[PDB]
Amino acid sequence: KVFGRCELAAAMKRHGLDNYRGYSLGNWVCAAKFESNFNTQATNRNTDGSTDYGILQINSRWWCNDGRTPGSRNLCNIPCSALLSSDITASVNCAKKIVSDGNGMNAWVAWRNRCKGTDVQAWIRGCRL
Ligand SMILES: [Cl-]
Ligand code: NA
Repeated sequence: KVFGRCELAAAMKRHGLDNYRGYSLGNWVCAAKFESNFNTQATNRNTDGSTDYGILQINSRWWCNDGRTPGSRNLCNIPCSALLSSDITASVNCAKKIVSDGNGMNAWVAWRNRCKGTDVQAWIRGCRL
């Protein structure tokens, strides 16, 4: 599913992301934009052989099991395929564990490089939340 901006804001807000560990909804929408372009089916192979999955490009190195990341944990206790669903519960519940791990949203390289310190509220402008 390729989500609309405001649709994904609504979904993330309903799944408790809004101000989750102090991160405003627009931070999350900004991260999803540059990670996946709002596409739940996005996958990207990392040089190390891990893969990033779904709207927030959650990495098989740590967070989900894809059966082909040697030496990897599944800290979210899910198959990585669950992170490509139209329904973002699995992605959102895993992102909560991630952002609580103590680097906050720095865990998302695209959030650190492209969203951090920017007017992120522009990502939720004109959305009925
Ligand atoms: Cl933080
Ligand atoms: Na894994």
